[PDB]
Amino acid sequence: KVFGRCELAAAMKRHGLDNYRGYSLGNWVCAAKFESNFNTQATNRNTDGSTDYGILQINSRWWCNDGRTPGSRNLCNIPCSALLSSDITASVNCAKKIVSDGNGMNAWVAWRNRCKGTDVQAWIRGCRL
Ligand SMILES: [Cl-]
Ligand SMILES: [Cl-]
Ligand SMILES: [Cl-]
Ligand SMILES: [Cl-]
Ligand code: NA
Ligand code: NA
Repeated sequence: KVFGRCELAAAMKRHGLDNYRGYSLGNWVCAAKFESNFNTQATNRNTDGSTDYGILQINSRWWCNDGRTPGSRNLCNIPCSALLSSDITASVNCAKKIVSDGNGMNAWVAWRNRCKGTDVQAWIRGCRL
């Protein structure tokens, strides 16, 4: 599913991401924009052989099982395919674990490089939330 901007903001808020670990909703929408262009089915292979899945491009190296990432973990206890669903519950619940792991949203390199420090509230501007 390819979400609209305000549609995704609303879904993320319904699933408890607004101000989660102190990160306002616009941070999460901005991260999703540059990780996946709001497409739940996005996948990308990393140079190390791991793969990133879903709206927030969560990595099979640590967070989900795809059966093809040697030496990896599955800390969210989900198949990576669950991160591709039109229902964002699995991605949100796993993102909550990731952002709590010590480095906040810096875990998402695209957030650090493209969202951090910017006017992220623009990403939810005008949305009925
Ligand atoms: Cl957009
Ligand atoms: Cl915001
Ligand atoms: Cl594996
Ligand atoms: Cl933080
Ligand atoms: Na990525
Ligand atoms: Na894994």
